[PDB]
Amino acid sequence: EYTVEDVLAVIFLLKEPLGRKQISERLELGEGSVRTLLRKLSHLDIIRSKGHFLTLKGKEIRDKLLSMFSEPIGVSVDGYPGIAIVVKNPPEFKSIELRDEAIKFDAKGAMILTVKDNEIVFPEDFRPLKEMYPEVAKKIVDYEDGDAVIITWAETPAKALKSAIHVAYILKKEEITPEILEVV
Repeated sequence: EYTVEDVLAVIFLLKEPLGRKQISERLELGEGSVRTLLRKLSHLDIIRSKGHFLTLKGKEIRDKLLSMFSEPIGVSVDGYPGIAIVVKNPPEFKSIELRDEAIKFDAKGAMILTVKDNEIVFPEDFRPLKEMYPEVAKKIVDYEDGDAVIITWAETPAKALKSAIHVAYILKKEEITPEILEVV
């Protein structure tokens, strides 16, 4: 009823204390699913209530996530809501494969870029992103040479968020803490 991507999303979202209905809207998850997810997080001492906030364990987990990812940021691509996530020291990847996985997770589209000479570039020809999407590129921060930059877009912000996290998870699967995997 919930996925590792939902667990990761909640931890990203809880940078600020949030109520259960706000979480439901931003994840686009059922009430039963959100309730169960938040209860598991509570049992595991990852969150506490009275909105929900991260415990010391939950904060250590989030800090660890932010060591391998940037804060997800809202963008707009061709008029659709999108999300950009920087993946720090990524393995090598095939952008087209990751795009296809993002669309399977309900993205309308995706770009997976790299960073060269401190600019976000397309991986084949190394042309800058900002030539095609200047407003998107300008919003993306917290990257360095060699990092990957996931950009998804979708019909809703929740679908953009979920699909971007799915791509992030593929790239960093082996590095995701067992404490997070324990939630599923």
